[PDB]
Amino acid sequence: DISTLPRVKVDLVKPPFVHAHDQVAKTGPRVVEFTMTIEEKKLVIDREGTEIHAMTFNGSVPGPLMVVHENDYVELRLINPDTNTLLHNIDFHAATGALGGGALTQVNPGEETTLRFKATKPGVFVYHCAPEGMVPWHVTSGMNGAIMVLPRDGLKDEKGQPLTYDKIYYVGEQDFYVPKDEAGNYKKYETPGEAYEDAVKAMRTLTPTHIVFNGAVGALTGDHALTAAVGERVLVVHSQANRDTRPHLIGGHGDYVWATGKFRNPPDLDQETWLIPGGTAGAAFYTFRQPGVYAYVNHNLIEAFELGAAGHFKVTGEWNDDLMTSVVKPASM
Amino acid sequence: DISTLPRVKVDLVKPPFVHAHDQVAKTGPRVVEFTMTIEEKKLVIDREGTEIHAMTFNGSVPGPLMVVHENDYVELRLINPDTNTLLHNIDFHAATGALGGGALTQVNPGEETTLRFKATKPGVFVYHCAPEGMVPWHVTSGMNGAIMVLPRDGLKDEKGQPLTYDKIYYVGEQDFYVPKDEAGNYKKYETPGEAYEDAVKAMRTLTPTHIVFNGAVGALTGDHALTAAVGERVLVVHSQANRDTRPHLIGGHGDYVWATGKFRNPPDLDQETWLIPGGTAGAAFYTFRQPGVYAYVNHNLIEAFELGAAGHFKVTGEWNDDLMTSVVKPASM
Amino acid sequence: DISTLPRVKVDLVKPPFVHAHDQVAKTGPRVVEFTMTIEEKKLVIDREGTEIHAMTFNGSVPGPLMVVHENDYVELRLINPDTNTLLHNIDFHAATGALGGGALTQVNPGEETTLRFKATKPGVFVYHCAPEGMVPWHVTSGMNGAIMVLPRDGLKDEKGQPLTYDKIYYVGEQDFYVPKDEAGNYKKYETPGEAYEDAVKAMRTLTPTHIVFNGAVGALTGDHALTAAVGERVLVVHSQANRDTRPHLIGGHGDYVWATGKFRNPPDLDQETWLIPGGTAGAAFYTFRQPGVYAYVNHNLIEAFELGAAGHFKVTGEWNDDLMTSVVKPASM
Ligand SMILES: O=N[O-]
Ligand SMILES: O=N[O-]
Ligand SMILES: O=N[O-]
Ligand SMILES: [Cu+2]
Ligand SMILES: [Cu+2]
Ligand SMILES: [Cu+2]
Ligand SMILES: [Cu+2]
Ligand SMILES: [Cu+2]
Ligand SMILES: [Cu+2]
Repeated sequence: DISTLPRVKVDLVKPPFVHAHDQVAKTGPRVVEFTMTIEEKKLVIDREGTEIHAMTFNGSVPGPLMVVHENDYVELRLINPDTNTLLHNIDFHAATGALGGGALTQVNPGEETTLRFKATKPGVFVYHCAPEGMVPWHVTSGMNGAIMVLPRDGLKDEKGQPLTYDKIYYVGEQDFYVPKDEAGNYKKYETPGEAYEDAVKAMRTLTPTHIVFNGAVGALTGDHALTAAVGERVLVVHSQANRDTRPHLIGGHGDYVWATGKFRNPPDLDQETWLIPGGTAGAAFYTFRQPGVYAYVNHNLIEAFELGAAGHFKVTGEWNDDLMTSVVKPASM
Repeated sequence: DISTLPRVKVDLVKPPFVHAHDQVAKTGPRVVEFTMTIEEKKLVIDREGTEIHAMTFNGSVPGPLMVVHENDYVELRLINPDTNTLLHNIDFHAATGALGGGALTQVNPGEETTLRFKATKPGVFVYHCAPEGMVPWHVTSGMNGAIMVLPRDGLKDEKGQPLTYDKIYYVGEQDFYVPKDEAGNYKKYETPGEAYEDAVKAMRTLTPTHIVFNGAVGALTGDHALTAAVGERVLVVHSQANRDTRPHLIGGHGDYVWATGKFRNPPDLDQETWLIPGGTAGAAFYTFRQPGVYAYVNHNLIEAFELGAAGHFKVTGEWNDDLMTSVVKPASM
Repeated sequence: DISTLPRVKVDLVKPPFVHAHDQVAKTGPRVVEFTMTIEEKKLVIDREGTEIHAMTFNGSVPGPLMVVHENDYVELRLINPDTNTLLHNIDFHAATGALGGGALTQVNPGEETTLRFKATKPGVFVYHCAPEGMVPWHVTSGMNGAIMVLPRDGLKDEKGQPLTYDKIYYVGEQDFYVPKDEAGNYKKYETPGEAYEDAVKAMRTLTPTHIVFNGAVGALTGDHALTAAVGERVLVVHSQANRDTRPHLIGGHGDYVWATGKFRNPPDLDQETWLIPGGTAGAAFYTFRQPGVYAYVNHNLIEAFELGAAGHFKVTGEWNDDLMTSVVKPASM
């Protein structure tokens, strides 16, 4: 009986950060309430100042990561303010029935709705907008995120021993298809409704103009690099709602990887690079052994270094020469 | 001694349906005879009335699914009527030797041949035409199907307990590369021999013009949606002879997935989306928990909703509110 | 203490061959010294005589395969002669820290350097050049190879029983992006520095002009096909530094496949085709059961047969009719 369950309200954080949660559940099954407000906005996505009309959950690309446990109930209230122009909805890959909630959540601007579903399967999953006849348009404009459904006893390794992470980050990778003039210059629009027909043409090439982490080229660099220390255990959640990607930590590994993101499966060990199919969320666990700068990339290196799919980790701590050392520094021969 | 074995003749059905078979073998090893007749024909592949010259096994795209057990012998008689214009053959990914049968099955129009091979490895596999110097041309014109080699004791889960399916469907996904005029209009040809040189140019872009299930855009919709009921266990066999795909059931999951299609491996559990490499057949097992319409798609959503890679399931039965419910229907805010 | 360890010098061979090594280590942990000399050169990559400026490790595409055991130390001396024009470096996916060695190995022409790292994780891994701001350029010009880190007790099957291979081959697959004139003709340059800006434009289409094994179209054919005999156990190491590939042996299988190349994981069994993500090395083990010609391909068949990703195996020995036979040879109907 659902009225007898505990309720908890969770206030969501902006990616790549993740809202507070427990790995091992310290309570029984709850009804966990979240609220998201849809926000259509102008977004500057590269260093040349290219501008798209983004469709966002809670004003970010990607949408924020929601974290529950297995057999909790998720109760999302979804708000479309009348300052938006389009009909929107939500489809949870984590849910069972009604096109993932899509059929039940259709909100015109100035409407709201509340959905409940039981999270019956543990793993990281994609959520995304999916209105009838305009699904790729909304998803490739940034209207996607993820949800993590932890097992009630947390994560385990390929042996079934606990794996406890010290930090967790969420990396949403997004393929944009910006329309181009005859000479290849990026076009600009005043309304998202304006862009539509050119967007369909652009998408149909299957060749994105940009692929970025956290909504912009260099969004996870320098000032905004991800931080860790040597000896910390980090979980990186990574989603792609529409296209395949192949993550890789430069100077590191995926010690434990769930490449298709479902925790009832044993992880893959010692991965250099892993494939996350389009429409999936995955997770990699790593213990940092060395300090310094790392690059985290999609390892189609054209997609990384030309199109924008690259971020940084800056890691404090002691250097270990047994692992690696320069015997002879670069010198005249 | 092969003359002492039982023979059985099987008459094949048109996809997405599958010919009658036993999951658990009720006989010892058999020689199972099938016949296929090749058919070059005109095919209308989208709602605008675009026409290709298809090269088919038994008049369908995809070719029909053949079902045997491990260590049965497959004896295929292959017929190329003199109403066709090209040389054809067959390559079974399930077989060992002679380029999968390709080297032994080269038939000019008005020829026939019979091949036998032992099915030594259990799984779903691709078969396809592969004549010398024209292989992608024949495969991307629709000349591919699959064969399922069941273990003699049927399917098992990640624990080795029986998995029994109630229904089974075969979804062949096909990338077409239709040649285009200077303005991007789809060209038309009278003979397949006419199309050849433009086809090579089209294929070389690596960008398909269409990606469809069962030979046409919307072939598995409305009138022709796949059916099931709540509580039935359904096996979906899905092949792609030439290009990667990433299936996903909208509103559902792959409870048990063999993404690369080989049953001696344990399945992957609780998959939202899975990757089937080009040149492979895979299989997903699902128990429907809710009634209603589901969409089954390639989850590059551009490929699904713009290019044609989408089908429907319509599922009869009782709704379960514990799994999902609308708390507040979309309403004025 | 590292000064007390044995040293061994290994002289590397040109792919697809692999330098002598032991599967089971007959010594304790060693410091294994290799030397590579970088070589920028002109390369003819197809039968039309298209010419690129290749950037190579030791004069080949791919670079040679290095073979060590787990917890050996790799000590590479890297030489950039002053007959080259670019700055280069090396990034080992097998190593931990300093962007895989990249940060420590930056050598201008006429410089050298020596790197040591401990190989702490068993598997096949990619190595490649990765200088700041020009990474895809160097990698797609051919500046990549692989290293195999065997477990000290060699390979095991999904049960943990020994797997011993009789032969081993290394197949490096390379995507080239040759720049094209307005009419689609392949341009030619005198210096690699000349090509740069057109290369960036070419790469950004994400559509390679060629995809080849061992540096050229038909490099592993006829004269240069890979050899084996019926009953031999062959290990095929296959890498792609930048783009996904889907290997497949025509007429055969991957009896045991590590598709992401890491040996602490159990292999996948009976694979028809497997996915190697871009930025990864994988390995397939097969026992040949039949003699004759086999084709080994990327099973996007356009990529194989139009763009160059196809090689041959020619296999001596006795034919087994129980596995496959022609009952009726192609004949008039
Ligand atoms: O080794 N990273 O490109
Ligand atoms: O959740 N399906 O696109
Ligand atoms: O069956 N090989 O294309
Ligand atoms: Cu939307
Ligand atoms: Cu989806
Ligand atoms: Cu054919
Ligand atoms: Cu094939
Ligand atoms: Cu270089
Ligand atoms: Cu790399």
